[PDB]
Amino acid sequence: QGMKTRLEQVLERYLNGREVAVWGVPTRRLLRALKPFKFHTADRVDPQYHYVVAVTDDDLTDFLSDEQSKSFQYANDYLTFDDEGGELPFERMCFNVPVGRQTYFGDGVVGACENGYIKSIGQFTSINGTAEIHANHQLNMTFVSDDIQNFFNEESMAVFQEKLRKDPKHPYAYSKEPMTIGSDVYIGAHAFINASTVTSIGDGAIIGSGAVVLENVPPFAVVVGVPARIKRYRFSKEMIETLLRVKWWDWSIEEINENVDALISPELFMKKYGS
Amino acid sequence: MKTRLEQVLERYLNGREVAVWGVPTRRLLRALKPFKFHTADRVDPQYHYVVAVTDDDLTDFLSDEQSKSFQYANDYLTFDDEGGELPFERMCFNVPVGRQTYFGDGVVGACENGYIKSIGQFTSINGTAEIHANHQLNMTFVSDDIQNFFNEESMAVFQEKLRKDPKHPYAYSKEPMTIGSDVYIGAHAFINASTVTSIGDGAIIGSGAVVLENVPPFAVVVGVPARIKRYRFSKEMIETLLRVKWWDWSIEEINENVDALISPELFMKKYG
Amino acid sequence: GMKTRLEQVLERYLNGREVAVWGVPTRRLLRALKPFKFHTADRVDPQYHYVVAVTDDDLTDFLSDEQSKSFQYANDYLTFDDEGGELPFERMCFNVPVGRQTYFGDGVVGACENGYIKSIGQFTSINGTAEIHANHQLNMTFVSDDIQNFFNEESMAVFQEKLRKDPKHPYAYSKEPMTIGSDVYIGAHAFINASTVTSIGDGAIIGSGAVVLENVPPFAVVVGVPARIKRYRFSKEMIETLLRVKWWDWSIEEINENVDALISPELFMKKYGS
Ligand SMILES: CN[C@@H]1[C@@H](O)[C@@H](O[C@@H]2[C@@H](O)[C@H](O[C@H]3O[C@H](CN)CC[C@H]3N)[C@@H](N)C[C@H]2N)OC[C@]1(C)O
Ligand SMILES: CN[C@@H]1[C@@H](O)[C@@H](O[C@@H]2[C@@H](O)[C@H](O[C@H]3O[C@H](CN)CC[C@H]3N)[C@@H](N)C[C@H]2N)OC[C@]1(C)O
Ligand SMILES: CN[C@@H]1[C@@H](O)[C@@H](O[C@@H]2[C@@H](O)[C@H](O[C@H]3O[C@H](CN)CC[C@H]3N)[C@@H](N)C[C@H]2N)OC[C@]1(C)O
Ligand SMILES: [Cl-]
Ligand SMILES: [Mg+2]
Ligand SMILES: [Mg+2]
Repeated sequence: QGMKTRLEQVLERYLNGREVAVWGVPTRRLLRALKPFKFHTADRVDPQYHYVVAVTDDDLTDFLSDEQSKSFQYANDYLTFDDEGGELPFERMCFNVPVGRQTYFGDGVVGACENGYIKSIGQFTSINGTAEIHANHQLNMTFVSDDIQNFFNEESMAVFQEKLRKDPKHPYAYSKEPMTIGSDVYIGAHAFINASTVTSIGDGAIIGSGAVVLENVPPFAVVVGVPARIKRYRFSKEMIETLLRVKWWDWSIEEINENVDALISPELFMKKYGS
Repeated sequence: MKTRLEQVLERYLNGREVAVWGVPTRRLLRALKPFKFHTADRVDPQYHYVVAVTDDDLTDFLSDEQSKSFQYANDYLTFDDEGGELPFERMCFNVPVGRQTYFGDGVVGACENGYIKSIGQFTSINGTAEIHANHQLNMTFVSDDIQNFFNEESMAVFQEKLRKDPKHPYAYSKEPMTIGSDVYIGAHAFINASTVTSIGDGAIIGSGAVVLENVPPFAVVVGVPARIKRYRFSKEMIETLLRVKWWDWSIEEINENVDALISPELFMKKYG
Repeated sequence: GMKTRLEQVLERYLNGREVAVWGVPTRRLLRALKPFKFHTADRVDPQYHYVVAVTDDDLTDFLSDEQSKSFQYANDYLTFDDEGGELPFERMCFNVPVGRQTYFGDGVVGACENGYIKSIGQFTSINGTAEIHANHQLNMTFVSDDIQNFFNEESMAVFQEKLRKDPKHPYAYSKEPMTIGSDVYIGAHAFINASTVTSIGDGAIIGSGAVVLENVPPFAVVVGVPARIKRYRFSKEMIETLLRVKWWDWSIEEINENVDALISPELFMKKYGS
């Protein structure tokens, strides 16, 4: 019966006894998510009394164009409802998928979370909204269709599903681990990652615009092309091992600011933590 | 022409009232004009046919306790899903589309633009696939909307040269393309409507492929531009498949012969 | 504030009529319509009404309706949710000049709003799925941008200072916004990198799927990932003539008087080539 929306996860932490002020045309899905909370359609809004929910990105453009929005802080005081992959200051869940802090993605990757193709997405990871993650259909039967199964009776379905589960090429991502997407990852526009054949986008990996990723991407590799190939690595092997031990992406806010100089300068990072 | 929803209601509404689940639109109210309808409150499949307006509306309906007795297509549909699969052969802007065949808004647009002659049965097209034609490449300009400034005589001269162009700008002077049955087309794939007339039965078009020429039956093509990497089956089994046309079988026949559909070795034994 | 496409068109063509809204209104639309008299469309007449279709789907509904028969595009009707749609006059898109008969989709509107685009020329055709984005910084320990939401004032200043000095222009810092020329074509799923591109030359053709990482010369055709020059549309001498003549700045009268040279490059060179 429908898991927790991003908006509900935010309102549970930040509403703080205010009323939700809906900026835009309310939808069936929004009204259901708002049932636990006091809400009304927005007119004059004040962050002391109101939490502003823009329904669509279009409504958010309008809200942020309004003089009233000046005193509203992102996430703390306002959000967009139709933004399930939007970044948040806290770790959360997108369907059954853990998502780290300040990590964002778009509708294709939200769907991949819904489909079970993703195990988790790390911290401080930036995924262009047009990136896509999908699986392969079966390639070892007479047909390649999936929706033919809407015509299968109980006995036919059983035989079909049995064969799918034994296929070592993992059609529909069967019999494989869902993919882990690391921290400090960047994925470009129109990139594609194949969920039948990829289990790992390593920490720090960069996926170029338009890349077609068919196998795992090592940590801090930069991959480009159709099919994607490793073009370079962001850092030396010694610094990659250092990054994988330090895991700055799990630091507290205090520590991130404490060490902003090492985050900004790789040379300083190596002097401090490379031992 | 008739929307997907109107085709479905003509088949299955069976004298019920349409219960609109979500905010109604101009397009929806026009599609519902010959039918009785009301905004949904309490619904029951004996009295109501539920129309979720958007995909998000459908998510909310299918999460609701009231949806348990509603069967897909027989009792509910999404209005904004012109490319959605159906258990019967339908029309998409008077493009014939086979059973259990789905595609995204780009291919819906290609149907509306006249680029597609028909789409076969059991064909799976990822929602981000695109089908577009080329502009003219043999004039001083490549713009199309410059024509909004052409008077009647200039327009006629422009239109006549486009018609004579062997490279088929805007898919002029060529057949709209046939997309076969049991076809798979992956994400961000592109098919050029100026230069493609046939995606053969059984073809597989890889994610990101840019298809500039016809794809033979059961060819697997990948790359920019798309090249044949392999065929799915031997020449002998392709000939058998193109005769048998299992994609035209009844539901009874599909279940009767599920073993041949699961196992290509058994299909060849049985039919080849 | 900045004027929507609709507001600019109404200021030009409304001519004292009343706006007849066709479709479910939005908060964006109602704000744009505040200077004007408007009502929900019922019976409409282009002598009396200017029809605003809210969505593309609303427009399809309106144009299928018998009442639309005498309505002329732009002069009498428009789609609100079509900020990159073509117009017969030069307009602004989020304070970016856009030439006549030039269209583009929501990715390029976004790039206008983000400050990535200086101007877009006349008679330019950009597929709806084209994208224009910048690079993140590539010279620090992290590639994330939204880590900066955790930066205090001191940390943010140190971060912004390095970004400003980066010669590779992360987030399009310290570079000119890009000019997109006239009579340009940009295909489906094309990508143009705003960190490293300042010019798409007049006449350029960017093929579908192309990933454009550097300037595209005038009348060059580029394809692939990354994008490379496939061919030029015309000879060097004709390119030089086209850049002199600038037919894309001609009046409607000049376009029609010279349609033979616009259709035939040979005739263009005969009339304008030295
Ligand atoms: C669902 N809506 C999202 C939309 O909200 C927005 O998401 C932004 C994303 O574009 C930003 O980042 C992008 O744009 C920045 C300039 N604004 C420069 C850095 C770039 N990666 C992230 N920092 C925050 C997301 N909420 O753009 C992508 C999208 C998919 O349209
Ligand atoms: C208009 N909405 C459609 C949306 O309903 C959906 O369409 C699905 C399509 O993704 C499914 O298939 C896809 O996803 C499956 C797991 N859910 C695995 C197989 C894969 N091809 C088809 N079986 C049915 C369509 N109606 O995804 C594409 C879309 C364009 O967003
Ligand atoms: C915001 N809506 C726009 C939508 O209006 C439409 O835009 C068309 C564009 O596709 C047309 O052109 C395209 O389609 C033509 C057949 N219709 C063939 C030529 C091709 N470049 C331009 N001539 C006019 C724009 N308003 O398609 C793209 C879009 C992004 O969906
Ligand atoms: Cl936007
Ligand atoms: Mg038969
Ligand atoms: Mg004169």
